[PDB]
Amino acid sequence: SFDLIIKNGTVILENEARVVDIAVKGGKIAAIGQDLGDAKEVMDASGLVVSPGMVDAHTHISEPGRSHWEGYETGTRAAAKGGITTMIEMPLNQLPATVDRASIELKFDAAKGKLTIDAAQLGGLVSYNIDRLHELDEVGVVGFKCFVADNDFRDVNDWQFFKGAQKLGELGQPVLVHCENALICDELGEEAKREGRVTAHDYVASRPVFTEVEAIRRVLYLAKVAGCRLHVCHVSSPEGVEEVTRARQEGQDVTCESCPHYFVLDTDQFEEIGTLAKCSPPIRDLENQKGMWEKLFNGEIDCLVSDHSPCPPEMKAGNIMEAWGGIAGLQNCMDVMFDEAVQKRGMSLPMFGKLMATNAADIFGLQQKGRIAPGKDADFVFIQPNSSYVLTNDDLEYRHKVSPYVGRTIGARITKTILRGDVIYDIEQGFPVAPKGQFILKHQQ
Amino acid sequence: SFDLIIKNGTVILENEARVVDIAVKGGKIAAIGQDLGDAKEVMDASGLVVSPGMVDAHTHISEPGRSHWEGYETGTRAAAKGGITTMIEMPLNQLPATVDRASIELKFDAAKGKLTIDAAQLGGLVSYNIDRLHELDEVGVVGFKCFVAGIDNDFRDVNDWQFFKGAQKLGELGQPVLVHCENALICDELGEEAKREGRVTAHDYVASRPVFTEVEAIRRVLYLAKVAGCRLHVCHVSSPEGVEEVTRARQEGQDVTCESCPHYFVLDTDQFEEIGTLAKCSPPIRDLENQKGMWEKLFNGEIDCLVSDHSPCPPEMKAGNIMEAWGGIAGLQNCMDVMFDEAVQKRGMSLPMFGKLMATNAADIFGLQQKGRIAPGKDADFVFIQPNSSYVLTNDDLEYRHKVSPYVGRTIGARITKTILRGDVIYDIEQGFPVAPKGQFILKHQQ
Amino acid sequence: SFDLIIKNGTVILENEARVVDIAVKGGKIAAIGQDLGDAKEVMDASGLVVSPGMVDAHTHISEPGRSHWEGYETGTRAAAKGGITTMIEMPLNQLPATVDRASIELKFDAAKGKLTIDAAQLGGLVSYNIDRLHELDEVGVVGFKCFVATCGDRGIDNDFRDVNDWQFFKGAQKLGELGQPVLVHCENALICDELGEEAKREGRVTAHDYVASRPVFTEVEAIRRVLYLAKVAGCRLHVCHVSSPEGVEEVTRARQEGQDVTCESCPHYFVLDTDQFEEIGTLAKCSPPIRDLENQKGMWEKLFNGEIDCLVSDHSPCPPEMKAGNIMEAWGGIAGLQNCMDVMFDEAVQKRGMSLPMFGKLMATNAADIFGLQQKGRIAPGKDADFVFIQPNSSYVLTNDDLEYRHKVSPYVGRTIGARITKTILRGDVIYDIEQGFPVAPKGQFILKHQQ
Amino acid sequence: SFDLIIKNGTVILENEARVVDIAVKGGKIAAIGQDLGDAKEVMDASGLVVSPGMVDAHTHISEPGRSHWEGYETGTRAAAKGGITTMIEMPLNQLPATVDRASIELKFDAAKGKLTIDAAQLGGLVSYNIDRLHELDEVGVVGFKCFVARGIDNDFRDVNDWQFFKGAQKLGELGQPVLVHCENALICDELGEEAKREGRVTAHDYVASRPVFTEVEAIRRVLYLAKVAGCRLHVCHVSSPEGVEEVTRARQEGQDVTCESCPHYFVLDTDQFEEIGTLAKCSPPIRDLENQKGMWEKLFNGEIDCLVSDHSPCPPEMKAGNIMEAWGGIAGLQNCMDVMFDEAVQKRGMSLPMFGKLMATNAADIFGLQQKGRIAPGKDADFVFIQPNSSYVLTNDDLEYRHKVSPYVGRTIGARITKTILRGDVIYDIEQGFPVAPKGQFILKHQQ
Ligand SMILES: [Zn+2]
Ligand SMILES: [Zn+2]
Ligand SMILES: [Zn+2]
Ligand SMILES: [Zn+2]
Ligand SMILES: [Zn+2]
Ligand SMILES: [Zn+2]
Ligand SMILES: [Zn+2]
Ligand SMILES: [Zn+2]
Repeated sequence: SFDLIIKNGTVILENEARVVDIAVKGGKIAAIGQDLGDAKEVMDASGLVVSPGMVDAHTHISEPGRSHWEGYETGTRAAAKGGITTMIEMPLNQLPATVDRASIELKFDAAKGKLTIDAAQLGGLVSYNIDRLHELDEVGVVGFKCFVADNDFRDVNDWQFFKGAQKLGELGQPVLVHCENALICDELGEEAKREGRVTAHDYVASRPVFTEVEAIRRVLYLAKVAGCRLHVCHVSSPEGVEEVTRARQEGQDVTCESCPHYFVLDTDQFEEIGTLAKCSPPIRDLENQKGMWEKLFNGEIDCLVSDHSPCPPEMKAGNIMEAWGGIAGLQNCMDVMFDEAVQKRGMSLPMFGKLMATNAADIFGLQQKGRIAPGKDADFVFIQPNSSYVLTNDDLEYRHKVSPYVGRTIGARITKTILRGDVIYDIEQGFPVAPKGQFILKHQQ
Repeated sequence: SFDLIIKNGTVILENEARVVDIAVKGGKIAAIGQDLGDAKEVMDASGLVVSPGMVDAHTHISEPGRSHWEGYETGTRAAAKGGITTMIEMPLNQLPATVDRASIELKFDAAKGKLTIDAAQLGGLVSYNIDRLHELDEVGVVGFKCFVAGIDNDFRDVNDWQFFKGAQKLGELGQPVLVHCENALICDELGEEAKREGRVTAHDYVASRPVFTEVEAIRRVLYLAKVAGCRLHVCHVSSPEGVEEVTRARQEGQDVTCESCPHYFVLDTDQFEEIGTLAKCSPPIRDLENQKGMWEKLFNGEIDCLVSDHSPCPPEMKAGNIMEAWGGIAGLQNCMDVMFDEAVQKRGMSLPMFGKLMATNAADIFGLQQKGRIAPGKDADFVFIQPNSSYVLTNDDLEYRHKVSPYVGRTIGARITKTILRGDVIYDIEQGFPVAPKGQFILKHQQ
Repeated sequence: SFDLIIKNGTVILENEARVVDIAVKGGKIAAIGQDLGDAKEVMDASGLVVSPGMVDAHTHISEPGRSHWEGYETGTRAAAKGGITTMIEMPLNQLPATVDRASIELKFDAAKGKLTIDAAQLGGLVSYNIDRLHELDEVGVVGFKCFVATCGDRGIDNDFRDVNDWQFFKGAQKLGELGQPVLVHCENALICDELGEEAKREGRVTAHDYVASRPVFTEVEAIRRVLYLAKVAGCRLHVCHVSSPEGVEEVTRARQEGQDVTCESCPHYFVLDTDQFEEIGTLAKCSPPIRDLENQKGMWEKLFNGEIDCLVSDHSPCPPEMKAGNIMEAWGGIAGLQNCMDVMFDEAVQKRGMSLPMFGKLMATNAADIFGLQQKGRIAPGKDADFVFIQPNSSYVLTNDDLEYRHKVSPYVGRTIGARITKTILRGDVIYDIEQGFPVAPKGQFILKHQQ
Repeated sequence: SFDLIIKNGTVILENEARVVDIAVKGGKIAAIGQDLGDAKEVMDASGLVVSPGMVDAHTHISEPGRSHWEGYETGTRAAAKGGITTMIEMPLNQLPATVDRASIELKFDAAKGKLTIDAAQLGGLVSYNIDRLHELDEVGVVGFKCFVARGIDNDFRDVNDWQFFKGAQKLGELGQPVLVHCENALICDELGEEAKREGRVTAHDYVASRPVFTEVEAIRRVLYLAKVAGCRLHVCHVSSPEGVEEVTRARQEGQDVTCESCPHYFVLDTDQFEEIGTLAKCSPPIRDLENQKGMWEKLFNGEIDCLVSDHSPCPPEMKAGNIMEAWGGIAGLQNCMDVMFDEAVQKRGMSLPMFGKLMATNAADIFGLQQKGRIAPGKDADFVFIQPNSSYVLTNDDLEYRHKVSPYVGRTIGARITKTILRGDVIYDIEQGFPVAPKGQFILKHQQ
């Protein structure tokens, strides 16, 4: 007897989308097909798309220490409402930063009973743990995040990057990198402030494309020489993507990601919205956006992730140059991209499924996640196409109910989210069950 | 309920191989998973690999005119015994060559009741049909084959202008062009030269078709196809240098795919010398270092499909020395088991990569919506492969019309135990061929 | 003491153009500098540019057999009046074609005393002499010219014939072994021929129709094919008259990868475009076609970027009867030998600001260096005293009567040209003077590779 | 009448080497050819190669302030003895460093009467003068040197990525090239410390602590930042064919970049370095013979624009200690021409006119020295006479440096400098030493 059968949905499979039923047993996808028979429970997905749960490879929760920025409780409720069933949690903003076993075990205690979704873990590669990267590897982190160019996050200089990447290469861990030449970016920003240039266009001119390209080029070469697998975080320009593409076409093991706000917003809209649209690699002009869409449709951008980066509203007050950078968008990755990629620009459903879930799970070794296939976790989002709503602040489950998407007309709706076989979010019910999420550790799956 | 359930096999799915049951209804995959329930018939696939049936994108049958070379009866039985469930049939050797509605309708009639497997069809782009390419597009070929620079109904090569113009037309119709890429002039003149010198060993024959003759032809057709706006498929690539040309072009955005054949991964010029004219084929079997590079390209994902280029001929055309003998490998029956042994068992290729190379990639390139993958709603086309189970291939084993092959005498480390086409066992290692031939032609606009 | 001193000119040296005097003795440059002393004769070059005389690496004279198209007598007079002092003569359209020792010796005999300029020689690599290429290498040709047709076109016995891919590869291999460069007319002839037939069939016979029937990709395909075959055969390659920047880009990429390849173009691809072709008629029809203005702008950037090694005439005259008919029926070829130096000086240097030493390399030094003409192409001590004096900012309207070709037609007639050839000096003697005409008997000689 | 005629030498002209005479008047080349006539003085170059004087684009003299490392007096005598007639002086080691008008004018005062050769000038692009680059441009430096990455005030200091980008952007505006020492200094330092920690301090350990990839990374970074800034770039002393290849790739894409190397990277290898000790230690390190084979191929392929000394002397006390502790730098100013003539022309078959370009003409053209680098009418009469197939063993006593040490001491060198001529006067002669008071002059960009 199956625990559950989802019937009549347009199911996103590896190869195509088609109307098929999904049988579920013990939290796992037990069968896919027709005439699957009887089950304790039956769901009608007629007229909906059944996607694999989003796998968000770039999520800041920052609980231990900076929990008042978001925290697990609100952060993962918003994730589930946004159709995210697995997040890959960054090591930073949390204090202590997640850099060794004690720091990650501290966070593990902090999270007990608060996980509404499943969560794999990224370790930090920082200046003060190059000697102890094996610790988080043993615990089962799925990658290490660093920034280049006392329990808080710190960047690494060129030598600390090369040495840490060398070690990570030996351990089988990928390095993830925020690629901006921050020295040049800081100094251009100071220059703009001195001159009283603090518009959105001024801020973007202060983080020009070449500062992304230089940093991607440096990181690519050092990671190659170190023998380390590489993932380039939130690429903001098609020029940055081309660097990654050129490297892979020469045989380098490198992947990259972007975020919905580089496909759906632009500098002119960033000006109108204000500091809620400020983020570190900046939202560039519309011609840049067009390039990014072409890269995405060309297959050069492996994953779409949130870079959910909230902060208390006092840090968003004031002019754009002094404000804290970060987009609160975790809840609107799936519906906004389905509307903008699938409905408006004609992207195929299985390509959507790859960009929002499968690729990330394959890159980070999440064996049970990312695909509607026999034996994987029964993690789904039901999406209602051609069903619009205007997003408002009290739709948001964030701790701080703000987002540069508030007031946007969004052409599709998350109607339901299912994690390992149980409905964790329902547009008609809210959150019907106690937090059932679990951490995912590499050697424990 | 379900007509059939295949249980306990290691199934090659798109993403991974795993032990799951397959339910079948009406020639179609009805479900995949566990506890699928009741069925009229149940197969036990324990200890076997259940692969999508091979989609062989490059098969010569040659039935009207040159049926005595192979023909539909023997050729498709060999294919089903080799674990191939869909062939994509070349338009040459048959007479009339398959170049317009009349010639293909002729063939259709000749083949009635003889198809043991399913067959998509290739048109020929030749010198005398440039203006009627739309005819075979209407019938529903999935591509057009040509050879780039006799009998009025035979196959003919096209010069550079006929290629460009034909490809320009095909690009408008949404049809790929498939090309045998060698500079035939240089290969012919080097061959005569070797003949005149009395240099007629296998090594001489390969030296008379050097790598640069394949690279030049590939570079020429890549550029002409690009300027013509036509999707291109480069047939049987024999060198990694040829593969590199295709890779470089795709990396620049050109819509091009390529294929190779088991004899370029499993045989080399030294074994070719030992075997003789049965190992002679047109793009030649090259040396062992070439082979090693070939394996590296395959494991790197630069070769889209593995195909047979099954090319038998009456034995008298294999008599004589290597330079004068007819070129062609009779290998239709041993693509799947040889390749499973050499790629999966001996070199560690993953089951999903093997499934993509032998079936899924070819199905996706030629638009065979129902074939090539174990997925819900696709045709229930499978091969059961028994790993780590060896046999010595003999002529008696061969279902070809001419029971010869350069693989005879080889120890092959895996066995094809069963072949299922649209839900029915068409070949079984123990029962032989249990059902009347049930194969159908596959036409592009009718699925 | 010196035979001659040329004083006060702006002399084009390899590195720069400066006012220096030139001393000549025994037909050779004996010294360069100031206060050179006494000489049997003095010329004033004030206000003039003193350039190396042009080295035209692509001239059709066709004398033995098709002399009535041009021939040595008129052809080299026109060359001298155009400021050319060395030509590198093609093996066609002469009959017999220059393909072996017997054919070139017949030609040497016919040319005796008719050379107004010096002439290095190119052999033909043709379908029927691949086994005899050593003969012309021994004689001393400086290179071998061929047309590559995948099939091999129609032709006359003893005439220039195209080579198929095999013949090109085998010949190129032998040329690589002899140390001889292969020169190639790079156009896919079949595709151009068939598209031309298409146009005629459709009633489309304008100049724009002709250019569309020889599209850029037919040039690029042929260059790519020849680049690769010559590479494999191990042969130095020169790509003749490139008509498009896409063709230049193929040559550049090959060189950047280390291939030994050079290329050239012609003044008509820099100074005419298809719109002027349409107004001019068949006199501006040529095989690699004159393309549109956007193409011309790209050619100018290639040239200024150093990607085109040499400028040559491709002087391709024919009897005017062969210029009758519509553009698709007429014989291709530009009669332009007389107006390479002054048109290009005007268009490159005056109008577009090219440096005088770059002008000198493009018109003379690079060709001399590529084909190993040790005595030619540069104003340097010990080289031949070969010069042309050019008067800048001095214009004239070209008339038929100015032309010294056998057939006094050219697409440049009626053109306003902003500089003038005032004097041409060959091995220390005035052979052409704007005021005197041709003052001495023809003194030109053949230049042979091993007898320099 | 001419002041002088040099007769019967094999003269390296731009296009070829051939026997011709050179007439000189007023310190300039008046004529080249035969039968030039009478002169006040005649020299017999029979049997010698008459080359343009070397143009050394990378010289450290360090006079105002660190004169005791070398100084103009001994430095320029050694240059002249080695056949160098123009040096392009680096802004570093001297104190104050050459970074603005006051520091260079201070330098001009120290040099008076000490210049045996001519000296064009490089400025420093340093952390603290980015807003004042126009001053040295006005004075007439021919480029600006920097180190992209800690020092003395008024000393030479590194620039960070931002200072390099902003400075390069200004320099592109002024029409000045930027010259860069290209090593990832952080990674070299840290690997070097590692070596010491582990007790690994041989020459082979030092080279492995400055791996090729630290050169390639730094060149790639600078290539890309100079491009974005719009600045012409010169890459200093490349040590590896991998670094050259980065430069060649960028040029082939249209970037205006040039590079140089030094004799020690063609003529020494790490195994010799080990036997020599710290006198052969240099910042871009002398690599293994297989690397050296690659460098010779790059050189013969035209991928390296000039050869320069990177003369980097120091008091011998700084050469004490093991290889990891000693000060890096090669004292080799005196043995650039004769060693490269031997190794390149006599041993490896390089053409004389290519030698001329690599040792002189390219440097003069890159840095806009209109009067220098080539034997041609109207240029300065700067020559060196080289005697081929004439060998000698270098001794400490041969050296004119302040500190008479060099990693070439005791080496066999198969050609000899016999005469150096500067603007028409013999300033060095193997038969008479230095027969005229110092007559060198500074060369300023806007005053040639
Ligand atoms: Zn970030
Ligand atoms: Zn982030
Ligand atoms: Zn074939
Ligand atoms: Zn075939
Ligand atoms: Zn031509
Ligand atoms: Zn011609
Ligand atoms: Zn340095
Ligand atoms: Zn230095």
